[PDB]
Amino acid sequence: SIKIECVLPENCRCGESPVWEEVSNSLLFVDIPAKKVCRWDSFTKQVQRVTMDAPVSSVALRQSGGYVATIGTKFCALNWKEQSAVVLATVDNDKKNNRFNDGKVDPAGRYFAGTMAEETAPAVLERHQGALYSLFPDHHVKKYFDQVDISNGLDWSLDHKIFYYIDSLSYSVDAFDYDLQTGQISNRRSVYKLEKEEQIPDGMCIDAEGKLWVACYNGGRVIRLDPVTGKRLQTVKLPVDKTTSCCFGGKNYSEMYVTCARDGMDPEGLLRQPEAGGIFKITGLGVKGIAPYSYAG
Amino acid sequence: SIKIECVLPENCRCGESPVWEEVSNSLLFVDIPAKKVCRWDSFTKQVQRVTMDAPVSSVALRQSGGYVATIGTKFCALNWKEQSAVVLATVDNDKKNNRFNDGKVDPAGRYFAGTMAEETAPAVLERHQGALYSLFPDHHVKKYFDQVDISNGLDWSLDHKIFYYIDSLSYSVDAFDYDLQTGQISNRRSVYKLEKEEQIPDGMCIDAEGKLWVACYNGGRVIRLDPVTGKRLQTVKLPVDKTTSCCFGGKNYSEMYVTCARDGMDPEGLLRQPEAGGIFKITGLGVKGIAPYSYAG
Ligand SMILES: [Ca+2]
Ligand SMILES: [Ca+2]
Repeated sequence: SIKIECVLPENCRCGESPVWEEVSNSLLFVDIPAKKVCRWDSFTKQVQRVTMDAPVSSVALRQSGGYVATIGTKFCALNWKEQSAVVLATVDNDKKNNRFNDGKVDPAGRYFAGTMAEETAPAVLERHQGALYSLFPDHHVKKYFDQVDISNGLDWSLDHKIFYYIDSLSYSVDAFDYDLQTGQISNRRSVYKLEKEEQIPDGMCIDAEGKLWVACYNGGRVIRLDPVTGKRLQTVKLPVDKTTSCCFGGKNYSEMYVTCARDGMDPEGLLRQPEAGGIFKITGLGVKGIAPYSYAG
Repeated sequence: SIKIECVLPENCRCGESPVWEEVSNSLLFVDIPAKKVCRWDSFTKQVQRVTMDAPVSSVALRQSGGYVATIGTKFCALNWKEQSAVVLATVDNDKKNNRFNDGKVDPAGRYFAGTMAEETAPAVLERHQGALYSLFPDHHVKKYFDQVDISNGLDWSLDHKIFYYIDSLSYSVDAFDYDLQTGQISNRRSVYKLEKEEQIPDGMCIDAEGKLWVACYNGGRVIRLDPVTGKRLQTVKLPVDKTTSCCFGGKNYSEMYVTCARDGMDPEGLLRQPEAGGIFKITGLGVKGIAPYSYAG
């Protein structure tokens, strides 16, 4: 009764950062090395595309209007209709081949995003070169920690007391105590270690029951995790191997949207997986998610 | 089957640089932060140790008599007999806290050794402060490259046309084309990426079939690698996690000796592995190694 369909065969090089915009019933997402932000209207089925001058690794809603995005190593505000971005802040000013990777807005409107060294591939990048940052509403940037290999999926518990975080090459989903008032995190611990067949943990979202959904890059699946009991609750396999991230959207957040990547596939894979890089929608899971937060600056 | 024996429960802070001295049937090794160069007589089972005035990170045979060693950031001649060091050359004169790490003599009698920033935890240190050097027979020094994190295992193919090399924080074994006659290296490429469970690649030696054995720090193992296919051929697990290096020794190089470290172990861990820091001997691998080369200067 679980239905998986490709709703948009966008053939992304590396589709990422799905975000649901409930005021327009649209899905935003990026295609990182194509430098591309996309917005798909789920009612008209139309997609709009904008291309930036550097890799675009995440996008988020901005409450005052437009969007925010991580472009290269810069936090930026985007005016969609003017096709214009303004730089809010720049990070990793000493590295000279880094980029932002995954990012998401916290329950107080702060845009968290982490970095990584750029890659010729998974493990193939300079190691431990990233850091986790957050852009506060007053446009100050906080640096939380470094030594990150690949900053990836992240989300917050429903009572806004825990921050969940993936550094991919740790193969671990971690938790921190989190203070909603100051944005401060502490007491890092692992909540879940992936199995071999689950491959590399990539993007992540929480659901309305407090469970975590993690996209498994090269594992062709999302997994549902109980961060309190530490147990995997479910596996949902997709028709593509390079599953990168996931969010809930649609009617009452009852649908899951999954991004994936076409880069790195050989001909043979591409036959077999002709919708690689598409946007997939999973219905019938019997769980709902929650709305995303919007940047407050 | 293989057989593993702790032949010397030496409890080294950080045992390293194992070298077999067949002319005395002894294993040479260092304990880096204890500042000691050690000889273990495999017949009487007794150990000699000489204390230097700075961390001693590698030792090698010197054809003309005695040993050469890397002490702090100095290449030194060691008169065993007087327990005196003569500086042959120094490197990293500009650095706030570097030391040599692993070193080994090449097939023409040149002393290769590289550096790193000193640690404050494993493996945690100022990034990219090291370089790979070689000490030539007339005591001049060649600098091959910098931006090294932790210079660390190395060896040469049996046809003397390839040099293999680990910078630990690359989690990779690299190969270079190597010219016996000039000591020059070129065309760097990775030949093997460690898997997550293999942790940090540390020391490395070649066997008589041209395959590489790599000690996996915190992985409690040595792995056998095929540098031509990139395939891992074998895993041998040890009773301790902090395996640091390995060499062949014993009669016709038919036994493997493995060093390890006690530093950074929890009281806990020690308790689970009381021989941490010991010297282990592995028999039954079914392949032999080759003799160490001797410094020609
Ligand atoms: Ca990702
Ligand atoms: Ca070492």
